[PDB]
Amino acid sequence: PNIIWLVLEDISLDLSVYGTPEVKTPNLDRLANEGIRYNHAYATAAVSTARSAFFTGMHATSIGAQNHRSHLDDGYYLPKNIKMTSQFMREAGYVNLLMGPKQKTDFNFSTTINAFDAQDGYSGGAYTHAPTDLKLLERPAWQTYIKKYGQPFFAQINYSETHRTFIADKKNPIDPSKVKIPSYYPDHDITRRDWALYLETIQTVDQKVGNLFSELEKAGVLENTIVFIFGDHGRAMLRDKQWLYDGGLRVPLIVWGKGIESNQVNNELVSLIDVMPTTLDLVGLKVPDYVEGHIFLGKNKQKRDYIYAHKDRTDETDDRVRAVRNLRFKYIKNFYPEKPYNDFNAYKHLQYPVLALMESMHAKKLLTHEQALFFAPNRPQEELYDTFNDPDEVNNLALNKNYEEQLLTMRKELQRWQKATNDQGMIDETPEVKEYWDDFFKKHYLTQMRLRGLSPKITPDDYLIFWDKFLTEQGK
Amino acid sequence: PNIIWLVLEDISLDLSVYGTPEVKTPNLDRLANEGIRYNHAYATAAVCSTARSAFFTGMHATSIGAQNHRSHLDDGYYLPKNIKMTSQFMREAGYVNLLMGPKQKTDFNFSTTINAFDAQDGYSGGAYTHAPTDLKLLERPAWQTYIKKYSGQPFFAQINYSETHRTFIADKKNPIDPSKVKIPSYYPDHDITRRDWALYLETIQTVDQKVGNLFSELEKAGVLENTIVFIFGDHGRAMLRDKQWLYDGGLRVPLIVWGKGIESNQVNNELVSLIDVMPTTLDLVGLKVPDYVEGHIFLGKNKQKRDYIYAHKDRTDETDDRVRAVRNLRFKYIKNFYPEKPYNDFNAYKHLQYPVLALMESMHAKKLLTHEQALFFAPNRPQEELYDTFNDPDEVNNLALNKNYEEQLLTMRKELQRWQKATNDQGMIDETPEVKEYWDDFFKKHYLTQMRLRGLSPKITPDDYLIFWDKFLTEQGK
Ligand SMILES: OC[C@H]1O[C@@H](O)[C@H](O)[C@@H](O)[C@H]1O
Ligand SMILES: [Ca+2]
Ligand SMILES: [Ca+2]
Repeated sequence: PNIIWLVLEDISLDLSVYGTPEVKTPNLDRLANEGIRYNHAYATAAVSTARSAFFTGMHATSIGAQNHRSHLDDGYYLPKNIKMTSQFMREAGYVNLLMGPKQKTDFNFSTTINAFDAQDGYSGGAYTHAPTDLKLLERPAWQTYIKKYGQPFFAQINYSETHRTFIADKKNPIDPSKVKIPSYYPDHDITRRDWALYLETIQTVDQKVGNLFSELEKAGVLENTIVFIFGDHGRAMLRDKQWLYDGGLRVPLIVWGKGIESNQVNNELVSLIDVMPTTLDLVGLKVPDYVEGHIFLGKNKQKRDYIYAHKDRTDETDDRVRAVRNLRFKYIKNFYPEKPYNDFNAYKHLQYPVLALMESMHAKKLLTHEQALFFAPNRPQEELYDTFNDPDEVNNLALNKNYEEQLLTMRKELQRWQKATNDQGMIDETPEVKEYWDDFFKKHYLTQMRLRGLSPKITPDDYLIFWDKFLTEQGK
Repeated sequence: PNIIWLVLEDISLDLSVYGTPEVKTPNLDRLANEGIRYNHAYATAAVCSTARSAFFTGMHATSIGAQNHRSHLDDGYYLPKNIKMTSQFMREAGYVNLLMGPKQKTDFNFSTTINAFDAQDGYSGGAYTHAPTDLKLLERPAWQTYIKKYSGQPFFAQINYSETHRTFIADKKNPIDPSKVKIPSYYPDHDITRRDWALYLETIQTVDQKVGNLFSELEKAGVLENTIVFIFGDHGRAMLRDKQWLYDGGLRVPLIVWGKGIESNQVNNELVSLIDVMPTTLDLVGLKVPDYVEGHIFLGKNKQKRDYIYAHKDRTDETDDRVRAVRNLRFKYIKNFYPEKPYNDFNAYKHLQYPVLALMESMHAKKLLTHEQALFFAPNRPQEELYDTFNDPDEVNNLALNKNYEEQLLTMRKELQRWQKATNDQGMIDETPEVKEYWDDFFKKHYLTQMRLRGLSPKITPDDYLIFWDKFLTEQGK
């Protein structure tokens, strides 16, 4: 059986098959309907940390890759006991292909063995989405596989969508007045225009996914292939990506193809570190005891009580956050409660129009209570949400005595997990490394800003003048 | 006769002898009364390098290509061979030239192939730290060299103090009450403004004590009887609408002449530009002033009166601009060549060292500025500004659109164009992208760096910055 991991960038449960208004995702909805659709799939982090984790079946904090980005060129290697997905598939006789327009691995470590056997051939900043005519199968990775090999393939296929910059879809343009907006962003034309383009970027990648499956079926390789389709983490919106709310962690996960019964919906807890062990099992390999991920499909399935996630340094922004989630409750511990949520991060300021919208509205005291939570000068050390009653996780139960028992249960589960995994995010990075990235990113802001002809100290209201023009040029 | 140029940094007419309440400047007041005090001396620019390149040569910086603060530090651009430094004239006359005072900087926007000074004590960007008033300038290597190797010759000494550049320093012998300082109308009548202002005045008192110490040293050295001293600031005070700008706050400076042959109790109300100090010094020592020199001789038998003073503002650090001013005894004309740029164009120096800039950004957002204070915060500028400094000394009522002053407006506008043609104003020629992008990055870096060092976001809101500024000021002592 061939294996495909089709990885989408920065996307929440915003497909039409997941109940999202307005967006057209016919190809992905059809794959979901023809296989198993997972409603409770969670990444283990919300930015390199998500992909270092799911390529190894280990939380990035367990292998020292918690810091986005880190260990790029300092002689830090994967510990000998930790094998990459493709080392396992190689043993089983697979040839490993790196495909898709991206061509990146985003590991927070180096390797001494190749992650893939063939690829098309640093990925920071804003992405530009190429046209939907990309013939992925006529690129060097797939060309190499067909001409030099028998053997089955394991193929990771990375799409650039739905990363910023968002791209308009004029075949089926979206009405900003009709999209569904989480309660923690302002119901404002700036928000809805940015959000319409996010969903049009999902429509764009849906077309490309349709085009890929038409290429594969004309290859004759679909009959003996299982495809995992999943986001690496939630959508590129202000309180989603980087953070440990469901907007940042919950991702689409569809399992499709060889032997997979159709029209199934799964509501069990799945963490993205579960994809490697499940792939191993599907290919008839034993999962070594060290792997933290669970097998989630088939006779060897192993159910989860909880999923876990971390937030440590992101770009220049230093933080220390951990999450624990069962089916109902989200528990979040901020280890640095004195740091604001809105701690300076060039990426967010540079690419997110809604951040300027909310700093403008916050200064005028125009935010709702839910929207202003993110703009407090400090954080409570613990957050607890009843996601059944509060899916937008805006009502923190952690000081509510009515939930203290659940609070203590998950607090203690966090400690056990950290002890059991020897959480490396609990050790400080060196000053050298922190100051390097501070210098890397604080410069990134002032220059990309000056390039836009803007002052680094630009007021939110002036930035908003620029963003309204940015969005119009985008086409919304 | 010996000549001293005693140069104070960043100071307006904020001495007690000029009428400033609360500040105590007895030493500088005594010298004023014992000499000639000038009420209408103007720098040709409002930052250090362009004002100092100007007065050390007697030429407007725009006339010699030195108009961009900072420029030409290391590019093989030298002074035109026809333009001599003050010390080249002194040397011909037989002076030895000495660079004294805690500074030890020349701040030229050009390199030289001949040393500006014969002896010195041994880049002056950022914030300064004012040393204690126990400085013994004559025990430092420039004066020690002079007396050891150059006895028999008169000296020309330029004595640069660090005051009253930021960072301001408290004076605990005579601390100033912030509720009693006089604040111009274009700054908010606020506790932040007044505390920053008291510290500024207390810095004047600190350098005043140092001037009395220098003159007590000089008297003991037995050299004062054969010396003429020019005491002048290089440009006006380090406040938001003063330094860098062509209003009277950034251009008008104390000027005192004192010493041999200078009769006391004299007050002078004639227009004087700092490019006048060189030729007047040359004439005081018996040198003819070459015809090329733009400065006027303002003292003695060869006094040549001024109809106008001029001033320029081109690039200042990273902030590109192009402004010219013309002033007679009454009217100020100012032409903004880039009227689409705001006054508050980003300048890392201002945002980093000026608490009132954050104050006013916060009050502007809340619509708390008065009309006068809010003028600086417009999104663009009128191309011409005209002020009747007799009726409007704070220069806040722009008459350029008033029909009743069109005759004056066009007179001064034509005079500017005349001057630029006459002097071949080098600031009308754009700098290369390489230069502008070197400095934009040098200073854009500085800002984020110092903010992060301070523990602040480079995007910090004005109100959050005010919390920091309140602690900064308290830690300063006010
Ligand atoms: O950081 C650069 C700054 O350095 C100061 O010392 C100077 O007086 C300012 O005008 C500005 O150039
Ligand atoms: Ca991603
Ligand atoms: Ca100065």
